[PDB]
Amino acid sequence: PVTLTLYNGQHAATGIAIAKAFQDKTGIQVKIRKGGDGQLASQITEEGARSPADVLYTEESPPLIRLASAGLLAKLEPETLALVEPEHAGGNGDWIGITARTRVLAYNPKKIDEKDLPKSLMDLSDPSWSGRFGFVPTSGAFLEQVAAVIKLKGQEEAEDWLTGLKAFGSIYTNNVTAMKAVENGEVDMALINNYYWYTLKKEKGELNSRLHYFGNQDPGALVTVSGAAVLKSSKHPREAQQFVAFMLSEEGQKAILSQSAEYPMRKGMQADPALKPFAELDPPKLTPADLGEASEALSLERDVGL
Ligand SMILES: [Fe+3]
Repeated sequence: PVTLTLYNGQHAATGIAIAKAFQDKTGIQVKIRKGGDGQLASQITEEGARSPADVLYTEESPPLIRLASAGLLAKLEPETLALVEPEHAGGNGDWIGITARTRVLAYNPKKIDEKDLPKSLMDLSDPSWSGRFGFVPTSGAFLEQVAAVIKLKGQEEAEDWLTGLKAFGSIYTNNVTAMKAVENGEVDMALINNYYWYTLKKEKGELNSRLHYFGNQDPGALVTVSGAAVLKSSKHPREAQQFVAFMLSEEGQKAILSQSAEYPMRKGMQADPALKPFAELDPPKLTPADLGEASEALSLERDVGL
């Protein structure tokens, strides 16, 4: 008769799938509140000790870092933390990575050959790309991408870069519409996360668009971590801890990956071989903790007006 409340920043189908698999294993019912990572983080911030949320599940790590710094998250059970590499968990062990996603340049090969794509993410502020690419300034992983450009290239070059994106990029409300616009022939390329192509490929059967990976430790090769945590205010701590642990069990990871084409954070578990091999991503040397709350990046987004 215990009911957990899950605040789900991950994509709706993904949260529904993991919560269902946890219900089928344990008998515990999971009520879901779906929202944006930051929206939910702010909701928990204001509800504070009165929040009904038992577990929070996000697409990206800054909201977990933010909440962990506020003291709102519970220390996770050591057996749960032992399931991932330590750089994929909070430094104080009160949130844990569940899957990783990575930044891509989706493109339409009918409208641009692969050899003619930008060689670096930093190239997209050049005027020659004007009208040719989409990006998503409200996106949680885009915000991490900005943070990464600041850390790797410094504030002055990040500001110039993002000024160029505002001048020359095309704004999409979310990654789904950016991906569709590349597929539909409406924009030559777009910066999104890797898994969106696999969702559209499942729905339509075959696709015109293709994914380009910057690699080479480029700022654009960033890997970001979707994570989860138990709320310190939870009146069901044991059951909430079991839920997070189940998310990193083999069955839980598979249930998540059946809805999202992401990389498992469970040690020793491989992603679907249809993904670009994680080892070939060659991302910039940036951890979730390096990206932090992405506060400076958010400031830059607001200053530049995106
Ligand atoms: Fe997403």
